[PDB]
Amino acid sequence: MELKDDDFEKISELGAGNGGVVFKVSHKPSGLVMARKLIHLEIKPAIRNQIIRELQVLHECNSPYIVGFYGAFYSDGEISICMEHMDGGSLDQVLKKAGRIPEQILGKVSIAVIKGLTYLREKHKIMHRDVKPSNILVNSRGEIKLCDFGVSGQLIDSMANGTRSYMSPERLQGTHYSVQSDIWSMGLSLVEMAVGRYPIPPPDAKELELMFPMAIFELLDYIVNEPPPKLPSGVFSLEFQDFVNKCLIKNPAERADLKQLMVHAFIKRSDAEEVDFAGWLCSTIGLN
Amino acid sequence: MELKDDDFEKISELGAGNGGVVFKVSHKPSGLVMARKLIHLEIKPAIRNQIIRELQVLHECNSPYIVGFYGAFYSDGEISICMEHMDGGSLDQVLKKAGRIPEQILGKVSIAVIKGLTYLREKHKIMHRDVKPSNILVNSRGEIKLCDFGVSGQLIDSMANGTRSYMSPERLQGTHYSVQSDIWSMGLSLVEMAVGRYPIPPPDAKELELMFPMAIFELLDYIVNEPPPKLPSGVFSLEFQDFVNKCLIKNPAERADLKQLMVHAFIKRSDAEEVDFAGWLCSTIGLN
Ligand SMILES: Nc1ncnc2c1ncn2[C@@H]1O[C@H](COP(=O)(O)OP(=O)(O)OP(=O)(O)O)[C@@H](O)[C@H]1O
Ligand SMILES: Nc1ncnc2c1ncn2[C@@H]1O[C@H](COP(=O)(O)OP(=O)(O)OP(=O)(O)O)[C@@H](O)[C@H]1O
Ligand SMILES: O=C(NOCCO)c1cc(COCCO)c(F)c(F)c1Nc1ccc(I)cc1F
Ligand SMILES: O=C(NOCCO)c1cc(COCCO)c(F)c(F)c1Nc1ccc(I)cc1F
Ligand SMILES: [Mg+2]
Ligand SMILES: [Mg+2]
Repeated sequence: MELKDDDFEKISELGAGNGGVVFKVSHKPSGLVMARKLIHLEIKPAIRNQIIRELQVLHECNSPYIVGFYGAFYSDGEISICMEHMDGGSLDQVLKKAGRIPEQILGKVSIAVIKGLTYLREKHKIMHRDVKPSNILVNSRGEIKLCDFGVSGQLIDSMANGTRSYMSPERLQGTHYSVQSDIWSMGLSLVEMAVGRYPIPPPDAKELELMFPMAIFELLDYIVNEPPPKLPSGVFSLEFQDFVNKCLIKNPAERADLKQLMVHAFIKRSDAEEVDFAGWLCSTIGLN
Repeated sequence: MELKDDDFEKISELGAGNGGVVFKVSHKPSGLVMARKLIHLEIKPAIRNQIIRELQVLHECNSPYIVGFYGAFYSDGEISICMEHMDGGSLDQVLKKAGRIPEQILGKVSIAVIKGLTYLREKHKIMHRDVKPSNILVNSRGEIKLCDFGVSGQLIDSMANGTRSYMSPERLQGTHYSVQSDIWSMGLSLVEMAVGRYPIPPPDAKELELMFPMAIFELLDYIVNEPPPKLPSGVFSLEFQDFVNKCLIKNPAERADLKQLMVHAFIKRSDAEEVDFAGWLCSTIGLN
């Protein structure tokens, strides 16, 4: 059935970021609990209609590694995107509660990200464009899924316009970037989650012992002109270290792609491992 | 009297930016039309109360060059700042309608900015921190006034977190910036308004004849490492050119301060000039 503004009842606020709020809502005709994202854009009616039209391809984005979509519509000054409610929230929220995410859990995260990115590329011919811990959602069933990807060319354009960045060196410097940019973001996101803080500027000797704000030109100059961040040695396996190293190669053509990462030792190893992600999640965030 | 959420009725939406919406509202007990800015922050109750408390100093910020303040309060997830409604809107909106602002009008703009900044420094011991055309508001009485300055230390902190920047080279590179940073922003804002587009990267020969998007590392690298932008010669007086040159000196200690700019030839000249700013405004934006 068609979604409209009327038919929704607000339960609570799940969070907000830059240009969006997301509510936990009841869709009253169906009884279904959803996450309803509201994007406020001051744009002409014809552009707004193209955006809505282009979000309908989300009905066709069906994957265990992609957040379910129910519908998208416009109502007073706001574009609504209605999606599956993910009761574990995002990986940035889980990281705050966890302090630090176990390497084994990050093995399952990595698999799901690579698989979601692969699905988007293979089946929809698109890059994600916004990989970072807050765009990876989890639930009490142990599901790990991507949201907030570039499905709509016009919405990409209209959104265009930090104390931290997940954008690749090539994307920071110009228009010459593509699917490889997403690999860098994934790599950086994994280092942050492994280590328990945004990893740029690198943890010094003292910080590493103790666990185991930058101006924005300073930060972006670092990303482009300094060597990429790196997992600590000792605390993480050489497979994981090599995995994030291959994600964080500055030249995007020598950086590993999804095809290579899918057969990387670390993935093979994680693929094999018996991990109770669902139980880990619930304990750390207090679901059950 | 005290302002509360109840007592307000929404008339229309004046605009929105990064972290705020502003509505044209009727305060029903008084009959007064106001601009009510809503800032949504996910912050603990004790911080939120410090913010509200620190915004009360706006009751004490009374100046012909500062947007009037009526009150600030918190209600469901939102900090409200209620201010004087400026029926001419901001200088970014007027620039869109005008294409380009006459040098004589920019003389009056400059005077009002310098005087507002001086008032804030002299009487309140604060820097503005966010000078740019959208934070300079105008009205049909010919008034030009500053809003959106750093009155609250805690709100500054809580807000911390572009395809364009008005931030000085020193502020882009670190913590070593202060009131001089505002002078750079003013200078850059005046060049944008004079010329009719954000002036970085400089207009080439062909663009200048014809009137008379950058990656964000590219843009900020330009601001820090390349020579400052400059007014075209020919179309603008040497006084104006020298004025913006003195604002846009990269070293903030040799950059002119407010004291010097107040006695700069351009100001003396503009101070003397008979300009119908109110009539110019209304014609260009269609008020009367
Ligand atoms: N489908 C969902 N289910 C559960 N929680 C969600 C869902 N979508 C979003 N959220 C929560 O809402 C928050 C805000 O989402 P939003 O995408 O607007 O901002 P963001 O992604 O954190 O950051 P930014 O806007 O800066 O990119 C997310 O951090 C996430 O915690
Ligand atoms: N007191 C006011 N009277 C009339 N219009 C206003 C007033 N305050 C704000 N506005 C309008 O509301 C718009 C949005 O304000 P806001 O400060 O939220 O964003 P901004 O200043 O444009 O940009 P940003 O948030 O990116 O700094 C402004 O451009 C201005 O046009
Ligand atoms: O919301 C989005 N970004 O979040 C920024 C805080 O609003 C978003 C952005 C774009 C365009 O920008 C692409 C990145 O440059 C887009 F096309 C979307 F479809 C988006 N949303 C979205 C996508 C898939 C699902 I399943 C659920 C969603 F909500
Ligand atoms: O709103 C503000 N910024 O705008 C960004 C879109 O929300 C704003 C920000 C700060 C803190 O940040 C300082 C700059 O770094 C502050 F202290 C304010 F009082 C603000 N508002 C404000 C100030 C004076 C008047 I008169 C009316 C106002 F609305
Ligand atoms: Mg998001
Ligand atoms: Mg503003």
